Amino acid sequence: KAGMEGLDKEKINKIIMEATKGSRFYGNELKKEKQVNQRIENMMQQKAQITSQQLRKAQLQVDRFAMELEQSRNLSNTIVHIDMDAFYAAVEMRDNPELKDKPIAVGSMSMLSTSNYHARRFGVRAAMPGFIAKRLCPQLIIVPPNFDKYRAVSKEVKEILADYDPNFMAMSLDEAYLNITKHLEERQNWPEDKRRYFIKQNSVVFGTSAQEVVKEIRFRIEQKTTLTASAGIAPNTMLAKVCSDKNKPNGQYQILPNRQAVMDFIKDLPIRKVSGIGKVTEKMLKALGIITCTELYQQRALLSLLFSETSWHYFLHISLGLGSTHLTRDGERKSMSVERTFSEINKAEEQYSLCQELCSELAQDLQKERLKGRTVTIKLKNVNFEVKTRASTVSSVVSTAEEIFAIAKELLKTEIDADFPHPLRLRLMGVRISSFPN
DNA sequence: GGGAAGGACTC
DNA sequence: CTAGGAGTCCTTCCC
Ligand SMILES: [Mg+2]
Ligand SMILES: [Mg+2]
Repeated sequence: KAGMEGLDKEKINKIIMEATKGSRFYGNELKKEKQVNQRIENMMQQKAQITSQQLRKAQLQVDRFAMELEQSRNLSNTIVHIDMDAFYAAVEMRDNPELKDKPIAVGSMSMLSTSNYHARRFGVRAAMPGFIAKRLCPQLIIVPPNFDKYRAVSKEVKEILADYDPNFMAMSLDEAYLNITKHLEERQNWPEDKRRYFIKQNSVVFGTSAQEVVKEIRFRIEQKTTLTASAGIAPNTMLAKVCSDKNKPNGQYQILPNRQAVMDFIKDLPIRKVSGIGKVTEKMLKALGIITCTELYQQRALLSLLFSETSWHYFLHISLGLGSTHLTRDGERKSMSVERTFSEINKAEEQYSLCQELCSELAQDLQKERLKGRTVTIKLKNVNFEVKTRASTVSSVVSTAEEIFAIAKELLKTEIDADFPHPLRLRLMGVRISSFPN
C-alpha cells in the first residue's frame, strides 16, 4: 500500500467485499487460497520430518555461505532508485489541468492501472477494478491509459538521469536505478555555479553529498516535466528500492554506506516490503513465524531444507541486506504477447476469429522490432478464471499473421475438441510468441 | 538440456 | 468490457 495509510480499513473493506462476495471471480480466488493452504501443508509436513542433526548440519553450510557473502559485502557504490509519484495519473493531471483538483485513476471501469493520491485517500489503488473503486469514491474520474503520452514523459526524465549515470538502467516507464558513485567523486570538485539552478532570490545551489545530488535530480525532474519523483539512496539496488517508498510521494530516504546502517534498517523491515517477495511467499513464511528480515535470517537453517536452493540463496541475501551493486544494463526480449479479456464468448466461430485478430495484431507489434520467433503459445481463460496454456514450437521461425495464426488456429482447435460437445466459455484469450534466434 | 504447463511476482 | 495486460523467471516433468 505505497502512498496513503491511516485509512478507514472497515468501511473500505466492507464495500470491497460486498462488491465481490458471490462473484465468479471471488469464487476462483477462494479456490486459489485453498490451493495455497495445501502448499503450506506439504511444507509443514516436510518440516515435521527433520532431525536436529539434519538441521544442525544445515546450520554449518548456511553459516559458512553467509560468512562468504558477508566477506564480499560491497559498500562502495551509491545506488539511487528513482520512482515517479502516481505516474500515469500525474501525467494525465499535467496534460489536463482540470483533473489536477480531483480524485482520478488511469484504467477502465473494469481495472485501474494507478490512481492519484487524492483518490488513494478513499482507498483507491492500482490492480483494483474501476467499478469497486467508484463505489469507494463516487466522484472518481477514470481516465483511459495513453502509453504514448507516458513514454514521452518517461524519456523526458531519462534525459536528466543520463547526466548522473550514462549507464543507468530503466525498469519501467517510471523507475530506474542509477549508480551515482562516479558522479559523486567528480562532484566534490564542482564549484557552486555548476550546482546552481534557477527556480520555476530565485535560484538554489545543491551540495556535494549523495543526499543533495538526489535532491538536485528530483528538483530538475519536477521543474522540467511538472511531475514529482521519490528516491532511495543506499549501498545496493535491493535496499535502494525499499527506500524509494519510505518517503513517497515527493521525498527520499538514505541508508548510509556502512554495515550497521544497513543492518539497522533491515532489522524490523517486513519481508513483504522487499521486491520479489509476493503475497504467496509472505503467507508461506508467515506460516513458519517469519514477518521481519531479522526473523528471516534467524531461520536460515530451516529455509535451506524447505525451499529450492535458489529461494533460500535469495532469502539469505535479503536477510543480510545484500543486493546488486552493479547495474547489468542487459536487455534483449524473451517473448512478445497480446491478450484480451472480453464479455463472454462461447461460439467457436468467433473464438477462431478472435484468435486471428490477436495473432494478426501480435505480428504487427512483433514486426516493429523486426523480430522473428519459433514458439507460439495460446492462453485461454474460462468464465471461472481458470487458465489453460498450450504451447507449440516448430523449427523454422514464423513472423506474420497468417503463419503464426496457422499454429494458434490448431492449438485452439485441440482444446475445443478436448471439451466437445461442450463449447469453451471464454472471458480471455491471448497469444505469445517466444524463443527468438539470439 | 530442449520442450510444455502452471505460477509468483511486479508495473 | 462488470478483476488488465505485459513480461520474466522458476519449478517439474519428460526424451
Ligand atoms: Mg512510481
Ligand atoms: Mg514485495
